[PDB]
Amino acid sequence: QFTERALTILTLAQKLASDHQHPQLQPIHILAAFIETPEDGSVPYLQNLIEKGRYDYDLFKKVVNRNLVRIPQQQPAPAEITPSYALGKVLQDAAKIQKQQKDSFIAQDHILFALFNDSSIQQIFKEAQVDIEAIKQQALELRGNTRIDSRGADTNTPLEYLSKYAIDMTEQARQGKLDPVIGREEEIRSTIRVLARRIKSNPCLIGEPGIGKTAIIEGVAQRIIDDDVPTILQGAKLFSLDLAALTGDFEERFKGVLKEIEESKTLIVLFIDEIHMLMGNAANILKPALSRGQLKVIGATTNNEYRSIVEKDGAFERRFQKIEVAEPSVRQTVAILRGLQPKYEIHHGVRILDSALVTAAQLAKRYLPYRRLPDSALDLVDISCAGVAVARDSKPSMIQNVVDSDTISETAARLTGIPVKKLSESENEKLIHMERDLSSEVVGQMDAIKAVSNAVRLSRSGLANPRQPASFLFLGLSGSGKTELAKKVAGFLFNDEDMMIRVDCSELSEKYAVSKLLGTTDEGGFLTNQLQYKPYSVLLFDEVEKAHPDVLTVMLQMLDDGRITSGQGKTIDCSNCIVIMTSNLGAEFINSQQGSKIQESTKNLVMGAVRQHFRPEFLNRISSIVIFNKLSRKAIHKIVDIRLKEIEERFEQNDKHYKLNLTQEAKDFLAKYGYSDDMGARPLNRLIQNEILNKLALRILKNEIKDKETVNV
Amino acid sequence: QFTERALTILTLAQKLASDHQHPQLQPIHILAAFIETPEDGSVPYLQNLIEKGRYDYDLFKKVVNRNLVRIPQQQPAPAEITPSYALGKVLQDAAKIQKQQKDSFIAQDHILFALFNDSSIQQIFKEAQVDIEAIKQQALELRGNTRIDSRGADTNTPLEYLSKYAIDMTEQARQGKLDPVIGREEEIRSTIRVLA
Amino acid sequence: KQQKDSFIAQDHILFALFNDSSIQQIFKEAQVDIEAIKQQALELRGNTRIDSRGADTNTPLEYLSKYAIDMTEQARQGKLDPVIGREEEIRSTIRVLA
Amino acid sequence: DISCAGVAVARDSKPEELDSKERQLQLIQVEIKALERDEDADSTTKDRLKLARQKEASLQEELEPLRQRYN
Ligand SMILES: Nc1ncnc2c1ncn2[C@@H]1O[C@H](COP(=O)(O)OP(=O)(O)OP(=O)(O)O)[C@@H](O)[C@H]1O
Ligand SMILES: Nc1ncnc2c1ncn2[C@@H]1O[C@H](COP(=O)(O)OP(=O)(O)OP(=O)(O)O)[C@@H](O)[C@H]1O
Repeated sequence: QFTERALTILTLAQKLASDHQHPQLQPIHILAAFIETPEDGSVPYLQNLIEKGRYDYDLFKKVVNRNLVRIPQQQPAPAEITPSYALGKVLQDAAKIQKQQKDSFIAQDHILFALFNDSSIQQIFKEAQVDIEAIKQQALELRGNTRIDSRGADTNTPLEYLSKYAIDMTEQARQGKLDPVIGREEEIRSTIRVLARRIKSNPCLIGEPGIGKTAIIEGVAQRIIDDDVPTILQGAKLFSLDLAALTGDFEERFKGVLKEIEESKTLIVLFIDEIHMLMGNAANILKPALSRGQLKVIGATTNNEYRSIVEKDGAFERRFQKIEVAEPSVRQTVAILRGLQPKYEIHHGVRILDSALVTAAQLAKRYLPYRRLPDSALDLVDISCAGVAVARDSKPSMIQNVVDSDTISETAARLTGIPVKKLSESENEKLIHMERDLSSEVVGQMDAIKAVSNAVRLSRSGLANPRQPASFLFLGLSGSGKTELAKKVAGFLFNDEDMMIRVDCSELSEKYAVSKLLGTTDEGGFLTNQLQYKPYSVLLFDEVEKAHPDVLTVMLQMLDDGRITSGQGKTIDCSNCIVIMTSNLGAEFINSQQGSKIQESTKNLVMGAVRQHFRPEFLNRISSIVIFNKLSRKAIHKIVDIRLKEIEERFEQNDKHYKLNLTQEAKDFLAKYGYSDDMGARPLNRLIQNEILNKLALRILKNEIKDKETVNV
Repeated sequence: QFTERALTILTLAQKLASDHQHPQLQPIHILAAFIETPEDGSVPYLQNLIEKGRYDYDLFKKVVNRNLVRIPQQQPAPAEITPSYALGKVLQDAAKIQKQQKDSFIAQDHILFALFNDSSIQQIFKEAQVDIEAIKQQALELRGNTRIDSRGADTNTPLEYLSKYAIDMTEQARQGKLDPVIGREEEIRSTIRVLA
Repeated sequence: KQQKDSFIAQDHILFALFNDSSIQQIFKEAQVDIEAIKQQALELRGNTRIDSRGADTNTPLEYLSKYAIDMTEQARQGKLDPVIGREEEIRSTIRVLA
Repeated sequence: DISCAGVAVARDSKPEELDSKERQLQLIQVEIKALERDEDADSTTKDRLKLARQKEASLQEELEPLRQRYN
């Protein structure tokens, strides 16, 4: 039976016979119904079955221009009020070729197919078109199996189906639309390598989003239109799915392409983005036909996405090769950064200095966890582009070239902040002065600090395995810098308080591999999240001495490789991560520091304890273990003052401008009552406000303090 | 007042009769002025309500200048000097469909519309402008919402009811109709930034 | 084509037989030309019977297709690969049917 | 088959070694471009432009003769 778009074809010739008020349904109505507009946009028109197959229709278009208009006048009601079986035998008569394309019901050409019998101007110059086979011929010769039922423009587009969802950038290549690619070359060649196998030509590309996985396809196709596509491969061209709404459940449409491209004679390729569809319920789609062994197909993913369906399946695996896409090098970035460098600055009507370009690639490489310098650099760039180009655009211009700095800096400032660190000194002088920097926090443990400052350089220069943590287990008490130190650490290192990340073993006696994010069975993402939020980071564990067989055993991986697996299966870099461990074990021996005990002696004395509490392997990834020992007034009162230093931070700083007085006795009193042997004046610290702030807040309440009015005890 | 878009053609139609310096403004003139070239950038060719309504202009592209070259030549000042109320009515006559099709000003269809009598090949073989037959037909095809207000853009379904689902505030902007938000450019700082 | 087929089956030959295979006379035993065959070919196969094989659908049948498929003919068609070495292995698998 | 590919790959198109040379060619040739584009005392024509033009002259030779094996 007819297509609904044949009905829509019918609609037009009728709508013609409606608007142009033809009193009956005649042979020649359906050409205007056929022709969309003078375009070949109708499968009947020019690229059509007709012109190329046997004779040009544009002629029989050019002439029927009148035939359309030679219809007589009507009055309002009667126009085309009849089905006109003279024409309307095609209601039955069109059933000729409907199935013979291996189909269901009648189509545009196919109703027309019976029209060469029915609808035609068969005359001295016979206007009847492609004659015996030629229609059916060209019905097959153009697409063919051109329609099924009612769905999609009846003999849509110049050809048939696909081309709606068929997307080819070899065009855009040969159209120049495509970005040149870099450095995925033999990677492509490996993808290319995928392609020869009678067993599996079908790749899958594992790796981070935004890495270029689709942009990969460029060079794929680019080298294809370069005819770096090899012999077998040359015949194919670019095609890949642009996921269409099915518009009940129309995957038949998406089934449509399948044999279509299958019939299409290997002229193209199939690439598939990411969800290679696992529906929660459509399940096998194309999969068996996909499993047939024709139908070249490309996969791409990152780990867990790959881990989604195929782990069930394995047939994808059975039907594919998975191929990791390595996050490209910074210079891979830097290089292909320059690729659209001219572009985006011209996109943004500006100029660039590679100075920034590398600089972001330098800097930003660390600082966007989620997105990828494989893009984010550029993403910074467009970002870098605009606002300054905006500072050009409506008015805020002479700056056209990207500044190095602000384009990173200000944007980094836009991105995060505290440029001054991110501004100049990179990787290095921080180190030399790190200790003397860190010497701020609490004196003593300086060696450890040095060792830290050492180990962080062990953490650098890649001498120590660039895949490996920085392994730090600390001894002391509350107040002692397991208490503290991390605060400085990333604040020094990552310039943050929160790259420091809190973990308590007391929480974890048994199963926390459960809440580590186990394999979903209810989402334990925390640890993962902790990095998955925060990749360049500092890892504080608490009660580490009580670390239980569970938590410690992943500590091993944490100890290992500078990488962290998940329960969902993702592994996650620990290398750029810093690990921090509360250990109070030798608290005895720590307490013995009353004797100001020979450290190593008491360390050795301690060691056995910790040596007991931990298998060596643990101990033997540990990059150091140190006490946080006895405190000197020298230390103390300064450390005291340290908070006293920063009192202002909101107060005299971001609020009050309060002009500070302290009596040294009080400054000592601080130590005096306040310093706790075991816990320090860290308890008094909590107290401080009481004896300090409220004491002032009192005056604040009073107003005996006006700004700078200050009286203390 | 006439539609600018219409008047854009109209004065260009006055310009049309000026280039060959026609003696008079007469029905078959703007049949050339309606069309820069067959591009739907000139709608009167294909996108015209007639090619879809009645008379396709493809080969009917042929005859328009054929007349305006065969007009008796004139000199500059008498060119576009006259409405020639035979044509000069189209000024007013364009206001006839604005009622049947429900419009207010005089638009590209209307300037076109009025012409539907003699602007043509009117003969035994008449390649011409049907009177109500092409437009009221296809002035719904085109558009369907003829009213464009006192100030408006192309009056032929600009994006298919683009102003009937989304207000333009740049109206009210250009119209100055909303209290400009404040401390908001740093937001905008994002926006424009967000854009490019 | 209206039987929606690449090949011409035993319903299709009879389909043409609807004229000279008939008694079309004063008392007409014709053969129903279009109406009855089609929808009863909509009963019996469909496009489902593309064609290109041996032929099987006599009496109550004309199915064993779609999911039903065989590679034996395909092997006689040489559609597939000569195996090795699982012979006596197959000898078992074979002898299982016994 | 993968080997059969890898050969064909090489055999499929220009022998990796050829395209490897094609590759490294493409590497700096675009790099050297952007360098002098701006007024610089450091990244300008001084350093890498001289570096590349020799570095490009290093492996440029074998290509067409080793392509002449295909000829
Ligand atoms: N090698 C490359 N050559 C050219 N452009 C690239 C390259 N890598 C990335 N891009 C650019 O990155 C943008 C999109 O990145 P892309 O989507 O390819 O990353 P992705 O890992 O493929 O994420 P997706 O899942 O969408 O494929 C495009 O503008 C593209 O031009
Ligand atoms: N090494 C140190 N570096 C910086 N501040 C220190 C240090 N030692 C003591 N302090 C003081 O202690 C304050 C912070 O104490 P902190 O929050 O680190 O204790 P904690 O985090 O509760 O850990 P714990 O329970 O093991 O003591 C600082 O503001 C400072 O005044």
